Amino acid sequence: GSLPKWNQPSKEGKKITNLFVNNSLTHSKVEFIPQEGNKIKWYACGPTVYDAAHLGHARTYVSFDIIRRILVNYFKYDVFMVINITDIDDKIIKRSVEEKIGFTELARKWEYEFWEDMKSLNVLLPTAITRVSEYVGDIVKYIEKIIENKYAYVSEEGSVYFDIDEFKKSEKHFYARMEPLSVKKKNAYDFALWKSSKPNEPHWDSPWGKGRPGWHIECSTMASNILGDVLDIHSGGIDLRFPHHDNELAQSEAFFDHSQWVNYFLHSGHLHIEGLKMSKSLKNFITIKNMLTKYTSNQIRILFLLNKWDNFMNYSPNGESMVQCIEIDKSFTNFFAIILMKIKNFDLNSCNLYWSDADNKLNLLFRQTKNKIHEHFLDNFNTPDALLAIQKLITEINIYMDKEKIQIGLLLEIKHYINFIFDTFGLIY
Amino acid sequence: SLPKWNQPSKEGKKITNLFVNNSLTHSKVEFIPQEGNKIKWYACGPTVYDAAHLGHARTYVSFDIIRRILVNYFKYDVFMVINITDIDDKIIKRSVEEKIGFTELARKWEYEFWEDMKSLNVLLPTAITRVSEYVGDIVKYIEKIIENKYAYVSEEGSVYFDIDEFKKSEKHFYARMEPLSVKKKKNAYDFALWKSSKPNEPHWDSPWGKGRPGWHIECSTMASNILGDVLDIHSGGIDLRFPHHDNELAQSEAFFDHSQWVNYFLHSGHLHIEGLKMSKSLKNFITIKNMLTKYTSNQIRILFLLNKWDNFMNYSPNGESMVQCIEIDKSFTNFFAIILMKIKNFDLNSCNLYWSDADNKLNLLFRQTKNKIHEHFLDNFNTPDALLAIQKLITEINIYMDKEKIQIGLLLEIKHYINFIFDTFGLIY
Ligand SMILES: Nc1ncnc2c1ncn2[C@@H]1O[C@H](COP(=O)(O)O)[C@@H](O)[C@H]1O
Ligand SMILES: Nc1ncnc2c1ncn2[C@@H]1O[C@H](COP(=O)(O)O)[C@@H](O)[C@H]1O
Ligand SMILES: Nc1ncnc2c1ncn2[C@@H]1O[C@H](COP(=O)(O)O)[C@@H](O)[C@H]1O
Ligand SMILES: Nc1ncnc2c1ncn2[C@@H]1O[C@H](COP(=O)(O)O)[C@@H](O)[C@H]1O
Ligand code: NA
Ligand code: NA
Ligand code: NA
Ligand code: NA
Ligand SMILES: [Zn+2]
Ligand SMILES: [Zn+2]
Repeated sequence: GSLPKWNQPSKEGKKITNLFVNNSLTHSKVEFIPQEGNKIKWYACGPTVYDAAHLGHARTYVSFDIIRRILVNYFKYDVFMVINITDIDDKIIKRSVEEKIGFTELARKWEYEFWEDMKSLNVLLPTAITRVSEYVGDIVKYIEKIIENKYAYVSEEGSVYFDIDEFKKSEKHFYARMEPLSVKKKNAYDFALWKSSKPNEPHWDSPWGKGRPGWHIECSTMASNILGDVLDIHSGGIDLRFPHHDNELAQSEAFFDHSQWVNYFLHSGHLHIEGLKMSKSLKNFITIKNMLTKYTSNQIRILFLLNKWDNFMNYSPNGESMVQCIEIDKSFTNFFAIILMKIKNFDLNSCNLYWSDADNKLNLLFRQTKNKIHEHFLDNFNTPDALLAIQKLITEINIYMDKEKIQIGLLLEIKHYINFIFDTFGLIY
Repeated sequence: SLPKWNQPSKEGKKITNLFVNNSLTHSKVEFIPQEGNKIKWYACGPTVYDAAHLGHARTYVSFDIIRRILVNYFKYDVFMVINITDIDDKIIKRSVEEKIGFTELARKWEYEFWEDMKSLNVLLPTAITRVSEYVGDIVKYIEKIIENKYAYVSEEGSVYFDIDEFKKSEKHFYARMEPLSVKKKKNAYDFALWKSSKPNEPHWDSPWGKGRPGWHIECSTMASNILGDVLDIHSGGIDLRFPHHDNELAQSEAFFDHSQWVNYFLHSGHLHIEGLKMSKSLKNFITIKNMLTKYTSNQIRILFLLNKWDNFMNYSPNGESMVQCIEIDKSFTNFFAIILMKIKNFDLNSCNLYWSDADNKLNLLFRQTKNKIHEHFLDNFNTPDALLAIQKLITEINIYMDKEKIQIGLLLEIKHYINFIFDTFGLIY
């Protein structure tokens, strides 16, 4: 009553790592527990494809790429991931009349460039990609069910609106679970599931007349169709928490008439530039492509590894923030050059392989580093401290390789572990 | 009257529910680390006087696979030691026949052993311990056993392990793994810790006179020095279970005066050829180098993956056993070829990405395969059935790639998972 409740999944029969994640449904770090076995069903909101993507977009998709690699490569969860493409939107329609190429052709062009930018940043494609334009029929059926459950109504003009008041009345439903204080139509807060088509706009048939999906209904529809009635993880940037994500929860609860569609809602922090969110509207943005003419994938990923994913970060342009990233990337490149040369030039015939006190001290540091990094990853994917641990280990390996007689097997094993963590970070050396 | 075994406590340990065939219990028992997720592992190494053969490959490749499963798949932290017996009666005899120094012979065949391991994609251990570099430590180890009253000195300057005295202690049992395999000596079963050397043999100083280590003492000494008083895993071929490994247990228990030096003792089965152990003494052997002039590393590793590590296996020469290995290797090569090209040439601009029933069916089989393979690895490293599970999945992916419009992201994830399992098997495509 008056405050939304959250049900932690039961631990019996689940993979239990003791990972804690910052859950927006609880506004707290809570233990992450799969709904089933070691499986993670994960939906992440995708871009609206009418122009080039920028560094703020990169921060969200790279940060969740890192989290996905930690979940899969490091913890060995089984991740089934869906990302949508909003290729029907007011912005796409308006941009297409300006550009005088079909709306489909414009949306497809900027979707293609989005995925090329993701590939350039070594971001893994999701399991499924759901374009609104390929799901309109399913969206209509989804809305039909919400109406049948009495949680939406049809206006005279042919639009369909979600009935917030009817939804709240139900004891099993709470509206705006994540931002309770942020809250033709019955009430102003009602939001469109189906918009009657304006003249000259692209449109689709429905029982209520020609129209387009509303802003939020595609994500509930697509995630529900592929992933079902319980998502382990839903993600997006913090600006989407309300109204978009809270409205997705209400739509999906209305469709299934249950109380918890998402177990863990994860929200990345914004990249700021000169104190403000990097934003197309503010014209303060740097495109991913322009960033990539000056900096590499590794350097950009290090920029993001240095900042906790769920906190905001400041980007100082003109290379100021990238100085440290370039230095770190260079130290990793040089570390690999040196250790590979030491391994290559090692001669078993002329060496002595006695396990010395220096060998033992490096090994002790090595195993300790593994446990420190494990605790950092369990602590809500703390990559800044994990990256620091790798840097400290590399500093000691460099000292060891310069003076001590080297244990070839130990150096190889350390290199393989650092390779393993770098694969988890998405770095390529 | 029968040896007891203490299962490690589960509190605070990484618990995977892995079961392993433990020679100390003659049964499959749950594997539990002594500390956290750490595995201290000693494996007996070669005697370096001649070339390694396919039977040696079977043992070192099988335990390489187990190590990759433990590390890459389950994420245990393995600290592994392998010794090199570069002082031995066989080395001395061979070196006089060929008229070269004992060290020059041993370094040559140690070098060829590691080259053969690398050719088979076998990972080097953390530490490599040569007897010739540990003689001083062996002397100190023997001094302690004498001080604990479990060894005696003969008039000629040899030191023998005192089986009768060791057994008398209520905390010690002699021959824990093969209880039934049991003039100057007190009892015939007593075995040398230090052998008085003939003036023409290589020898080292000691409190008891010039001599050489006995046959078993080097392994207790080296493992105890580097890994300590409790090993999680000790491994070797089944012929070493007695007397060599049972004697290591007695020596190490006598040194530490405790009851369990090794928690899990793993013994690989022998590779036979025409019904008999592949053996230098029988002159029925195939060198690893000769095998690699006929078959690839992948094909040889598939041969071993097809046979449970702890069971004996028959090798039929003249290509008979390798027919199936070549076919499997060919099917993996052709699968990777197609999936890599389909991923590389996929065009996001022109495709349709609707998640169809065929996509869903392949995804269901994919996740199911992950669970089957997990159960096989937990079942005492059952690679034959995991390999079969991969083959079955590949057959369905090949059908999907031929007919259905392809989900690029699903194919990428399948490719990455199969790569992950092939990394765990040590296959390279
Ligand atoms: N790497 C993995 N692959 C597939 N299933 C897993 C994995 N790790 C844990 N599980 C599942 O997690 C549940 C409990 O994990 P555990 O108690 O660690 O065996 C079982 O249903 C297992 O099948
Ligand atoms: N400046 C930014 N920093 C971090 N994430 C952002 C930024 N701008 C947009 N995003 C996220 O990028 C994703 C796509 O943004 P949009 O295309 O605006 O829907 C959403 O999850 C947004 O929250
Ligand atoms: N991947 C890993 N890396 C380092 N330590 C681990 C790992 N998995 C489990 N552990 C350790 O195992 C003990 C208990 O495991 P758990 O209960 O799974 O956290 C703790 O001391 C953990 O640090
Ligand atoms: N035919 C064989 N099959 C499997 N393992 C063997 C075979 N011959 C020797 N080994 C193992 O290879 C390792 C080194 O053997 P050796 O070089 O004979 O001391 C030991 O663990 C032996 O048990
Ligand atoms: Na309510
Ligand atoms: Na908002
Ligand atoms: Na006894
Ligand atoms: Na034996
Ligand atoms: Zn969305
Ligand atoms: Zn040994």
